[PDB]
Amino acid sequence: AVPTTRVVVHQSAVLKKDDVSGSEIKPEGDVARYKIRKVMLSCTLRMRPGELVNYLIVKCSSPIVNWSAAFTAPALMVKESCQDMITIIGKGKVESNGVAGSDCTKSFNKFIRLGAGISQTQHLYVVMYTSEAVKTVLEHRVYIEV
Amino acid sequence: AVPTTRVVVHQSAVLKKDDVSGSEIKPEGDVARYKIRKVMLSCTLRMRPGELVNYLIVKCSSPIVNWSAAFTAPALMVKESCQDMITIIGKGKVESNGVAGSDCTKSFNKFIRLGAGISQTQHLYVVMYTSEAVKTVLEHRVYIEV
Amino acid sequence: AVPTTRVVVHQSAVLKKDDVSGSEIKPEGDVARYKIRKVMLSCTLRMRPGELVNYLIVKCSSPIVNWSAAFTAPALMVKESCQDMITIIGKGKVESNGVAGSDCTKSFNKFIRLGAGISQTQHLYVVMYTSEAVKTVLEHRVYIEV
Amino acid sequence: AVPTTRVVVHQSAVLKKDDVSGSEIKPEGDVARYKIRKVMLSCTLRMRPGELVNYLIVKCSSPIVNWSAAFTAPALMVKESCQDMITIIGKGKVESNGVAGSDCTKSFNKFIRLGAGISQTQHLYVVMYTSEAVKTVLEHRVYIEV
Amino acid sequence: AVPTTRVVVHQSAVLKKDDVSGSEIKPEGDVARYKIRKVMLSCTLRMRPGELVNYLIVKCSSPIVNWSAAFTAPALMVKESCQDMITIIGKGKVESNGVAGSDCTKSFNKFIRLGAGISQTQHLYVVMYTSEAVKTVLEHRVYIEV
Amino acid sequence: AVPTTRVVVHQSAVLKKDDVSGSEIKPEGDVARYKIRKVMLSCTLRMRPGELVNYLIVKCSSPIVNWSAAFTAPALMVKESCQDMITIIGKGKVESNGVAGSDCTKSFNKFIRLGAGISQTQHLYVVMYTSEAVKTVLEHRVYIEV
Amino acid sequence: AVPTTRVVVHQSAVLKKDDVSGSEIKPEGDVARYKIRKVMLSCTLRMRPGELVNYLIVKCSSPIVNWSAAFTAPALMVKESCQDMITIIGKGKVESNGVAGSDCTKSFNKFIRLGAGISQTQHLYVVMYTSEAVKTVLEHRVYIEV
Amino acid sequence: AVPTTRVVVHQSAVLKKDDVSGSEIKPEGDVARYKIRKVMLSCTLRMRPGELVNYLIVKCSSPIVNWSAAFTAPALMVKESCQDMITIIGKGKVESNGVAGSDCTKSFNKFIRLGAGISQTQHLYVVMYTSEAVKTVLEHRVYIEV
Repeated sequence: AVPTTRVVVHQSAVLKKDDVSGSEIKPEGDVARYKIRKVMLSCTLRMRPGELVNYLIVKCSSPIVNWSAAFTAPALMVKESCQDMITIIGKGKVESNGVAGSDCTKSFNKFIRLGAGISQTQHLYVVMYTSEAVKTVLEHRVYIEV
Repeated sequence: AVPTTRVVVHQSAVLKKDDVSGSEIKPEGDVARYKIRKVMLSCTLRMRPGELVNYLIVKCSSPIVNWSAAFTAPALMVKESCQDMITIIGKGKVESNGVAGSDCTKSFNKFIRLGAGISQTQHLYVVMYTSEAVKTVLEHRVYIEV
Repeated sequence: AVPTTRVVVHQSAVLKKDDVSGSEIKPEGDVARYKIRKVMLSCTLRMRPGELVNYLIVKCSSPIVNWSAAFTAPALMVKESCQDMITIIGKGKVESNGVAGSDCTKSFNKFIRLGAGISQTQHLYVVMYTSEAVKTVLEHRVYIEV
Repeated sequence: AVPTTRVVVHQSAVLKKDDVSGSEIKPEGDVARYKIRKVMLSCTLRMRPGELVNYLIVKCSSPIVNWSAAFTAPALMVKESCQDMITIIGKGKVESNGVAGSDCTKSFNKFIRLGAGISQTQHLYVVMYTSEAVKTVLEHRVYIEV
Repeated sequence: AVPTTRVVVHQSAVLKKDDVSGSEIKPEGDVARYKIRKVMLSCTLRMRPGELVNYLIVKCSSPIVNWSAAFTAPALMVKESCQDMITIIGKGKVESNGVAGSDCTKSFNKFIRLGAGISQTQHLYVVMYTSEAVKTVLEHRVYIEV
Repeated sequence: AVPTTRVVVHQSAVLKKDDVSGSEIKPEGDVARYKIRKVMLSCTLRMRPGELVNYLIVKCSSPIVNWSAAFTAPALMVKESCQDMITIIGKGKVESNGVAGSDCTKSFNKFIRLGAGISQTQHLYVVMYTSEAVKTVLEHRVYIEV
Repeated sequence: AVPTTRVVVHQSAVLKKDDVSGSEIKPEGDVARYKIRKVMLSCTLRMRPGELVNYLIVKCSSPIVNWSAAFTAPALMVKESCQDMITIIGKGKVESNGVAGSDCTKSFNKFIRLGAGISQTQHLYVVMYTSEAVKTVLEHRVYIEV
Repeated sequence: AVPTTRVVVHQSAVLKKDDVSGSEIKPEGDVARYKIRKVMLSCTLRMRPGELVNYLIVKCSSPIVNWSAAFTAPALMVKESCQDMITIIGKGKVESNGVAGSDCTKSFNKFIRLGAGISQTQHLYVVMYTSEAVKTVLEHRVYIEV
């Protein structure tokens, strides 16, 4: 009975080799006071044809500026300093099984069902460690309550 | 007890690189007044060996002319302008893990079970975002009630 | 328990003889992300004293630009092209039983109870076919959930 | 579960003073093999401002050519020759309470719910006795099963 | 299981200003020995545009010749001399809200359901007091058991 | 509740002595997408007054061109090559007990009740082996669901 | 308790680019009067390293000579002419994700459990559309009742 | 109710071709007296694009120095000398389906749920047999009770 709206926000990010990098998935700012219930994210990263992109999808309050200081580099393990600060709700890994120099274009889709919502003060993040310079076009349809 | 007929319509489409492009799946026009209950679509796209084809299968009334204005480009997210206009019932993604310059020929099959039918005034669409020029030969066996 | 607000929007329209003409009833734009639950519309059309105003109140997604291409002229029948596109929830007819040249001022009121709401992506319309140039002052108190 | 379609057919008829005149309400001929379940007819007759239009809505097989030989003139009574031939399912009367010489434009609407359908071999008729030359624009949305 | 027949008898009567005037509704005489169960009468009186026609529908044995001596003039009250002689089963009133000198044509319809029949020895009457010279075309479909 | 239609198709066939000959019973082609539920066939063969006409009524998919290669000559036995291809649902035999040279005119009627319908892709056949040149006028009222 | 025998029949077929081609899976002919209950087929097609082999496994009576006239080319959709003639019981698709010019050797295995058997008059087919010249070595262990 | 802590320890190991090599997964030594309940390990081995890494995850007391003397070389089978000494709780295999000389970077993730804990005297090991020189960056989030 709550008035739901499924808004779509995209986020383009060209990121370097070992950069653990996170993007907040949230409505476009013109909707404040929301409450994210479901997220359908589909990030289609163009990447080098031998490497991998290990992604995590984490609910946390207190928005994280530095990413390497909260997630470990070669695969996204939540460090114990931000252990209970950061709650993992999504995982995954996109490996490029392609050719020598023809860069692949692989996508991960994930339909996260957030239990008891994520408000505008909390932050739903998608963080990723790649192994080459990738060209993520990460967009997401959030299912907010406003 | 309703008189069912499983008709087969094919649709060839050579489409360019970032073209979000949709085809209506429907009987051949000689059958008006139908009611699509099940669709078995099998699109065998010949495509470049590094790219992907992200497809959506959407039930909507009010036939969509412009596709980029209703679905986002790099993966098919239903924009909030056409949010409740367009109902997603099928998803998927076909990635080309092949060679440098030998173009692959990959197919997606999908047996959509449409709840409470899709009449001739509604429109069942299959829309797809590719990442290179693909040669889709999308055909489909619909299971109409006439 | 949902925070309700009853906002009032007016819409003045002087429309010609056989013009099937529709106005969207919606909040004033400063409230996006609403959900219309009840509408009390009261349109007081000043009209010529021999004619009639046949009105329909229709819930539809996909906002209709051309009105004659979706509703028939002499009384508002939903054409079969937009058959399941357009859902009728209100009807009525205001006839002018007056004098030779003294133009009457007659009003229709309608308290539509919209089942399961009408969001900001759907469009609640009031469409009307008149038979002379009328001077509708159609205002409406919507009962949105924001 | 039967595939329903709501088609709209209009019928313009300018008819003279005491002409008992009937129009078959049926789909447009391009749909044969139908089965009419519901009819929403709305006839907006422009008429002289002192007279009346007494209409009947009758289900009958065996399509009636001569109308005065089956219905009585000053109000539509089914004559005993066609007594069980013709089944009344709708009645009504539109009186013009207007001015001396300013012709009114009055409409009757009727949502007939036909029990157990009306097939294409039966004929649903709307017959009317007027008392002046009227300009009926009788249209109707039938709810056929094909 | 009784053999029913719905016969139609019309009765034209041009009657003067304050004439309380009654017509027997009955089959055409070629059917004796009937038993009237239902009557659908529809009298379309053309009348002067300021006056009224107050009608009563009365079951009585002993056919009434003089009408003013059994019903009062300005509205049809059954006088106490013929109090239990005359049983009222239908009432009504047709008022002419029209113009100065353009005579209206207004009709009353009444579907009387006679309890336990009216035989050919009883008399079902429709009596009316007008207030100007009217041009009643009173016809009726009776539902006799023969 | 399915819209039924009882259409009548006739088929004239003058066939020779030992010709096992079959006619498809089906609607006239203007109705595609049907579903035959009941068939009332009545074939009135004029025949020589000493011979017999042994007929079979068979439901089969895959329309049979050659008849002797599926049914045996002197009485219609379904050969084992088309054993499960052809399902017998009607039998019979019309013998001519007449005169030396006065050719009789004998008819067989059969009201086949097809279980779970026969669609337009299946074929209901009536096949017959005669013993002289007969003049069959085989007509049939099918009871299709369209 | 029925005497079962699991016989093995192989079928070598080198077939061209867009050839929809079908092989009957059946015992070797020395066993007539069988009843196929289970089939374990394993076809190891050597094929070009970019293409696909879309196969269908279909139970039908009336053995099909022409394959393109019953199945559509780019993916095996059963055409509506042979709609109820041909019953699909197995599907699948073998894609070659290999190298430029080193031809792969990929196999599909399928253990079809045929409900209520397939006799020697019916025909169990495996039909396949390839996209290059393939070298199928399709063999199958059928589980007949004789 | 036991005080849980999820600590993250990484272990980099560049290991040669047929080296069965094991790493103890354990907290960093500053936490003694722990009790490992859950382990989320994610090892992202960069490896040659034709080979495989077969890994085992084994709970054992008595820390193993020599690895080839407890696990067999070409796939990790627990030898019968250390049969009940070593308890397997995790398995898996990472194959490199890539290119000629472009080394892939593939990861295995495993969320081991250790029944009744693993204390600091026991040793949870992850052992792996590769087939080329790999560059494992094996890190792990253990879920200890201190």
